[PDB]
Amino acid sequence: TSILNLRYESNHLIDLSRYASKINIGSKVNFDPIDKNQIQLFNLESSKIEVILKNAIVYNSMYENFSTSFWIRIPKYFNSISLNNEYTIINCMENNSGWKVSLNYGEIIWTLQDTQEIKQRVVFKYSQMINISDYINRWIFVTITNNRLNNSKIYINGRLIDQKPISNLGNIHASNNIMFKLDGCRDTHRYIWIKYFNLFDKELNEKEIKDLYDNQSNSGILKDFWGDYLQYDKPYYMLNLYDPNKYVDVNNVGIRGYMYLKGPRGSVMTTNIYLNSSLYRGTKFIIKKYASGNKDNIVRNNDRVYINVVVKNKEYRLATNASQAGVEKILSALEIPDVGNLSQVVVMKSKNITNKCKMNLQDNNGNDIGFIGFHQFNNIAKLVASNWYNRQIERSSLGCSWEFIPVDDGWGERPL
Repeated sequence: TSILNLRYESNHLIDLSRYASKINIGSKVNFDPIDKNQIQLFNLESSKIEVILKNAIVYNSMYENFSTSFWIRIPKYFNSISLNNEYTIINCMENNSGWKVSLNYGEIIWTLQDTQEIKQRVVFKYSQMINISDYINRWIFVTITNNRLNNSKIYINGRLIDQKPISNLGNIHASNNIMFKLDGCRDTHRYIWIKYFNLFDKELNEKEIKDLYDNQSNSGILKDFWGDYLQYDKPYYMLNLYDPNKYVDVNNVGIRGYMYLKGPRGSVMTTNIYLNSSLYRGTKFIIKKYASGNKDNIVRNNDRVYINVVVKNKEYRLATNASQAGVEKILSALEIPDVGNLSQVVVMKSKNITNKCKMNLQDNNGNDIGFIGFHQFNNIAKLVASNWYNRQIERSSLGCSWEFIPVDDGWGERPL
């Protein structure tokens, strides 16, 4: 229903809409090999994508409503040179009329301007002085709607963020093309990841925006902390949403030892720019395939897997003896050769509807032992598998919600 539906098809970035508007790709544009719909634009003249709109959809009106949506992953701002430096990323301004998307330290901006030098801006602001952010360097769904009779609105992940009146604006005559390119950015190392760009010839309503968000989420695939597809054979630092201030560690290797959540997570910072919780802490987890019939390494919603834990640059197996006394089965890191008949098969979950990563442990008969979470024993938060979690969800809907964090250049932290 969109008038512009930019998607990487066969082996080309094209417009799937009935208009099939022309796309020109610069020589320095990078496409994520795992999913070429994810596009990286650098702060280079050559890193750009230009869309030549069909004449029928070029915006030139005082009354027609329109909306745009796309996902974006913005690297954390590292230098003061980024303070007070708004730079355009998506431009559809002809002379001095039209619309554009721009960024600045801690914000995403939408700007509209008519042919009479009258303009309005709607802004989404996010902090870099926060323990754990839902926005910094993570895939965010942006939706901007425009009703010529009243206001322009910006939504983030389906929720209304800001709205401003635009009824005072007259005729808006946008450009014949849309330029995706970093313009006016003084940070030479700056870049952005963007995907699923769409243009709509109407003001989308809350329901439509919500459905759009859910559909483009690819809910059948698990995602890492940054929002990318969760993968097999990839080391990840663990984060438990119930207590974000702790990280995973191992008391000792073996069935007589155990995995647990440990103390203060570090802190990372750059004076007056950012102050966040350290994300590269604790023993890393590596997800291993249970069945090898599927060649790709993407972890999907009901995949059975094994969880390997890295301790002193050596891999061990997450497992437990379900024969233990109580409901809460304390988890241990086992020598892979000696796992024996211990319960170790994990069913990954990304939705039941969507939810953060969940791991449901099962015994070798395929019977549920419980979602992996943690429980306090002698003042220590030990990792456990517990059917209590499953039951609690079985009745309405946590200590069993996890985030898998891989090292990413958009975060900047130095591991080890």
